[PDB]
Amino acid sequence: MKIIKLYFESPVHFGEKRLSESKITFSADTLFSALMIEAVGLGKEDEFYQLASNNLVKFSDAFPFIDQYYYIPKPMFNLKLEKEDENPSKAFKKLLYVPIDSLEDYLSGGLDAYFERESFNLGKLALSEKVQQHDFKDSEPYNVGTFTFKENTGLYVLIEQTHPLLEELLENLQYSGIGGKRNSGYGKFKFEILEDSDIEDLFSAKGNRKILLSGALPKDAELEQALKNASYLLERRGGFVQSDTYATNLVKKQDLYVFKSGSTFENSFDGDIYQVGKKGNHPVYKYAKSFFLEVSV
RNA sequence: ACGAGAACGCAGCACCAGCUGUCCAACCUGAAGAAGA
Repeated sequence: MKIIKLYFESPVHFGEKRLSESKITFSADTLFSALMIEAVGLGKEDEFYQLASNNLVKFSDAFPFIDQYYYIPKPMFNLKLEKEDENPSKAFKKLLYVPIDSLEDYLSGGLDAYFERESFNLGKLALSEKVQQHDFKDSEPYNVGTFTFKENTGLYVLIEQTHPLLEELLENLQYSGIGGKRNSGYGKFKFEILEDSDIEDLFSAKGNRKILLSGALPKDAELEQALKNASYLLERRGGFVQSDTYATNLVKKQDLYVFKSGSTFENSFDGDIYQVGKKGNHPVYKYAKSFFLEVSV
């Protein structure tokens, strides 16, 4: 609908559990954490939480885009309707991201397996050997896993009904970086809200199977409804609370397990914004609302 | 309230030691002060 295209001017660290490795995309909870930190910066975190918790600003995570080819993580189809031909094997296993316009072609079969992966080339992971210099003690060598994008390549975020407050927050997020070592020379980007036309048709479509496009956790009421004929995958969303005004020390947060952003469901559920920091003096939130892409097998 | 925050790939270290721009080789060859002053 409103593809937010992020163009990075420096390698990024989007780490999953440790500093030595980086991954190529950031999730929607990472982006909501960044925007909430910005909103606390300019004093309107309450309105941002109200907007996001009232579904007025719901977004997917960051997917790759290459030369105006919007990519999506390989949807978790049950592949019950492809054993007749093609390769129902590890051929469709190294394939990580498929284009979002060619999903119905992929879903019905006929998309090349080998061709896509070499076609899908956006930069490469990098080592960044660093140290903590000590005058008389020994220096502390550490490395930061980073990732540099190509020239005409970056990440894109699906947002429904962009908001003036969200536009104000994304301007502030340009100059504070996104990702791991952003205060070091890594997090840096410029964005374009970039309304799009061939994409809004995919989300105005209909179909039996729904593709989850944001790492989401169902409410306790609809977990049973969503966990029926579903092909999902959990992932722990924890780590350390990034704030200088929380718990007067460096404390971890309650690990949250959410459905991955490639899972497929027959029942649409609306996730929740989860309180994962309670013992501290501000609400640490895990954005886990649901963003879907309905298809028909 | 971004698997986070904080963290110099940094410190010491002579592009240096030995080595004739030397050896051989002729500034050499060929050539009248006459003639009617």
